[PDB]
Formats: sequence, structure tokens, C-alpha cells
Amino acid sequence: EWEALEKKLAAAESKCQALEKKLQALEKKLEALEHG
Amino acid sequence: EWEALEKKLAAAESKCQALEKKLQALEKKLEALEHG
Amino acid sequence: EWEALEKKLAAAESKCQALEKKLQALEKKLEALEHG
Ligand SMILES: [Pb+2]
Ligand SMILES: [Zn+2]
Ligand SMILES: [Zn+2]
Ligand SMILES: [Zn+2]
Repeated sequence: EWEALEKKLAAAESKCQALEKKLQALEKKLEALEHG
Repeated sequence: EWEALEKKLAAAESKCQALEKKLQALEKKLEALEHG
Repeated sequence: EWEALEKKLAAAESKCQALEKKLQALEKKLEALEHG
């Protein structure tokens, strides 16, 4: 439905935001190794 | 169109799922280095 | 609205594309360490 589409998009946006933060966390660990 | 919007959202969701798995794979390699 | 939904999906797709490229950049640094 249209309402399910709206909720699906919101859930997709929240998943991306979580992935962006996970990537930032991995970057921090990788930079610690790269400059260790 | 509406139908193109539905397909675009499904394709976007599948791309995210693939990125989540790629990030998990990179995390595994980074953890091997971090604890090596 | 419907038009806001279309724009929200486009913005979400562009965020994912940027994350895919960021992940590729982190992979390159991790591979340099993994084979160093
Ligand atoms: Pb994403
Ligand atoms: Zn660095
Ligand atoms: Zn660790
Ligand atoms: Zn490698």
C-alpha cells in the first residue's frame, strides 16, 4: 500500500543512518592501525 | 510513476543490504588486524 | 506528500551511493594494511 511504502522508506533511511555510523566506527579503528 | 517508485525503493533496500554485508566483511578483516 | 516521498527516496539513494564509495575507500586502506 502507499502507507506501507512510506514506512518502508523510513525504515530504509534509518538502516542507512545506522550503516553510516558503523562505517564511521570502522574508519576510526582503521585509522588507528594506519597511523600506529 | 508510482510503480517505478516502488521498484526504486526495493532496489535501494537491496543495495543497502549488500552494503551492510560488505561492511561486515570489512569489519572481520579489520578485527583480524586489530588483534593480530 | 507524494512529492516529498519522491524527493526523500532520491536523497536516500544518493546517501547510499556516497556510503558505497566511502566503503570502497576504507577497503582500499584496509587492503594496504592487510598486505603490508
Ligand atoms: Pb544505504
Ligand atoms: Zn590515515
Ligand atoms: Zn577489535
Ligand atoms: Zn586482502
